[PDB]
Amino acid sequence: GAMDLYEMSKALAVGRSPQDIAATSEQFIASTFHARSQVLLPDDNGKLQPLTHPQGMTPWDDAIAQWSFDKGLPAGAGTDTLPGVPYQILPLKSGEKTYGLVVVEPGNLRQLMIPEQQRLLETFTLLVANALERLTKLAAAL
Amino acid sequence: GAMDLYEMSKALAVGRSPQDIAATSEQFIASTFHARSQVLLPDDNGKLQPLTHPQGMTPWDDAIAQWSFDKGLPAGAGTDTLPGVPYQILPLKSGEKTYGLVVVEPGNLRQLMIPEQQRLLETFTLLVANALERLTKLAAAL
Repeated sequence: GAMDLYEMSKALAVGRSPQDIAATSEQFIASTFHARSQVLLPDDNGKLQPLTHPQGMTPWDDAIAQWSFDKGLPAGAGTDTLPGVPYQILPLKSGEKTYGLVVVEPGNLRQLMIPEQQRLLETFTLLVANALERLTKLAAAL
Repeated sequence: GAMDLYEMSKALAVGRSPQDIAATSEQFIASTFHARSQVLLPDDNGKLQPLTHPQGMTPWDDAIAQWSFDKGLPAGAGTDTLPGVPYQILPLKSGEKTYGLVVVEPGNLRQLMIPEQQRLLETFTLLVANALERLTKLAAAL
């Protein structure tokens, strides 16, 4: 919806931990895009977590997810890497830096892949990345 | 343009000071929205600076700008406060917190006030606010 980005922005603004941000991002991306989603965040070694998938989502390839994060490039539907899977693997990027990934598995892939929807989803991932960037840089400072 | 938000996001990501962010924001808002713009930032006392206007912009009311910042509400064209002026005064807000303002004076006010353009401009102000929030919170931490 028209107001969802603004509403998510308010919810992200008060997130206090990466988990808060991940939960908020999943809530909003799941409702606005009629999808199940999972945010993956790098650990101390730059390895994405969780390695498990939630009930209701199709398992994705963990190594291709790691590739997406490492290269800051999308994979899955809409790309030439795993073009046939029923989900998207999207980097959460601010500038050239990737702070995490979101895996998005829509109830209706043709609906998610409508270009206007893709452009909206890109804006959502930017706002999520900004929140992750803020929390990571603040934690490091402190 | 379609790609301007993403491009501004990349430029904001590498901003190192509020002045960097202000300059970037003015560059992009001015080009994407065919407008002149000025970002105003609070000083130590929460008073907006600069108090002067650049060549090429109509002078705005400094106290109404301060009102907009203090209340986190827009003024100028499109609002019931100074509805007749040829510019907008927009808070740069992340969540409930306002980090600054942007004054936007378009070459063609009817074009700027097209609702789709307003919705795009709102997204721009969100990204700018996020950058200001990041820099302010980091400076405070350090």
